[PDB]
Amino acid sequence: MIKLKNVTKTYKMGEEIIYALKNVNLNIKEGEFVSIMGPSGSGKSTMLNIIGCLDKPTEGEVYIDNIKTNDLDDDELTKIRRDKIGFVFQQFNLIPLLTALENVELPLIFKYRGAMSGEERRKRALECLKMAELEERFANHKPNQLSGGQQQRVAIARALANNPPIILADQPTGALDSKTGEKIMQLLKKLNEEDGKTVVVVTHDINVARFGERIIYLKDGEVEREEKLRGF
Amino acid sequence: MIKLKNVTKTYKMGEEIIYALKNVNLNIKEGEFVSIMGPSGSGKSTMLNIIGCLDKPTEGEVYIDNIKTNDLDDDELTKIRRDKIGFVFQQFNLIPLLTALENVELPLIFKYRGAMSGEERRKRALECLKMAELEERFANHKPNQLSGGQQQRVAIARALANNPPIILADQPTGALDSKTGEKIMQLLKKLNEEDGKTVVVVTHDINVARFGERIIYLKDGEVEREEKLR
Ligand SMILES: Nc1ncnc2c1ncn2[C@@H]1O[C@H](COP(=O)(O)OP(=O)(O)OP(=O)(O)O)[C@@H](O)[C@H]1O
Ligand SMILES: Nc1ncnc2c1ncn2[C@@H]1O[C@H](COP(=O)(O)OP(=O)(O)OP(=O)(O)O)[C@@H](O)[C@H]1O
Ligand code: NA
Ligand code: NA
Repeated sequence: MIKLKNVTKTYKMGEEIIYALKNVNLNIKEGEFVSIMGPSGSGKSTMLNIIGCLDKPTEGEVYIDNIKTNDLDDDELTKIRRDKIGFVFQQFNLIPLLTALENVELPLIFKYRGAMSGEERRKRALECLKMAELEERFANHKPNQLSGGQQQRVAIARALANNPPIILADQPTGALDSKTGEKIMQLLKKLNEEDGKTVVVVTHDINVARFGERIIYLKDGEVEREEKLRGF
Repeated sequence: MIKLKNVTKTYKMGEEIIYALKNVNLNIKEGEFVSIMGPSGSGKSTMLNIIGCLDKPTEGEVYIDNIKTNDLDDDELTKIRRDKIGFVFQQFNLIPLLTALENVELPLIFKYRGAMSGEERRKRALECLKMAELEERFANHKPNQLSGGQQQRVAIARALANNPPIILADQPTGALDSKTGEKIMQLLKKLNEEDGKTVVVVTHDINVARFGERIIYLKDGEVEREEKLR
């Protein structure tokens, strides 16, 4: 479902060439729940961004659902992202002037081909907010009228909106108390197991990582090692 | 050192009233290390913002270093924040066009004690980035050229810059791996014990909270309970 083939991501800082990722190889099967851990700065978000078609590798190849994405243009990558990917940003990236509900309705409307009635919109968006454990009374608040954890739940609800087959979550529980985070992880488990969604979670929380069937550890831009939490 | 007296913070949403904090009472002594925990939305940041003079209570009173902040004008409040408090934001709030180093230096330029030379300012700023465990090689990166955890460390270094007596950290380890977070907590322990700094940390991580002398738990805008540790 997701394949990174000899992926390198570099940045040129002055006269020095920096490696965010260096020759990484990764294959994630359809319906797999994979966790990604590693030191601050090890390359986790760069990896998730590349998998999410939000960034292109400097070298190497990327395949999402068998399609080589690394040579597609801006327009084309957008269609793939919208159809196949639900992305939970670490920084949330909510639109300031839209309410929590409107923020969730965005990717629903961008993906959906026809004309969706306001009633199906509100309804579906609400389902997403409920799955993301955010109380209905907060649906009307703008991002700046919400707490960090409430904002994180809006970010999670938005990733679910387009019912994408792939869910990429960058530290989805970072701003949540352990009880709320646990419900979020149970949601991801349910979508993965019952719905066959491919789930990839970047996290600094071992308890969160343990919901995966594999934990990939990065170190200095490279896959240092892997952990199989299931037999093979 | 910090006192919240019957503090309420309300928001008017339409015709509805929302109590971010409702009649909270809090007394933090000088040199105390206190942790604040509670469910998402319980009122932790509102509390820290009020203590940090970044927001005013709707009702109740606030005292910092024995000074009542309630009716101080904006310049008086800016003055208190600058001398008394080092604030680590949850969202970081770094200036996009300034490098990591420049972001840390900014507070030094507007510290109304005396006047630091350009060399002294830079040197103090590097010391702060080092205490915050950020490698020297990242000092020239702008916020957008840094990872989430690297940005968090710049935010922490900036809070340390004016060597304030009070440090307010809003989930200071949220974007850090446990190893780096542990060093940050060891730094706060060091500044608290060796330097007598008053430290208040809001966190969702119990391991982080356990560095405090006590842990204050919020629930629905109210202090639910307190738990002494040592
Ligand atoms: N401008 C506002 N208008 C309305 N409600 C607000 C506003 N700012 C904050 N709130 C509300 O006050 C309470 C929240 O915030 P605080 O920001 O104090 O939460 P926290 O306790 O810090 O939680 P989190 O762990 O989710 O960051 C929330 O329930 C939130 O919805
Ligand atoms: N635009 C950029 N220019 C230069 N270096 C960059 C840029 N974006 C990211 N990096 C670097 O690539 C590596 C980082 O990021 P990533 O953002 O992939 O880290 P992470 O592994 O997700 O870490 P964190 O836990 O801190 O979030 C870091 O060392 C970082 O400084
Ligand atoms: Na990151
Ligand atoms: Na908060």
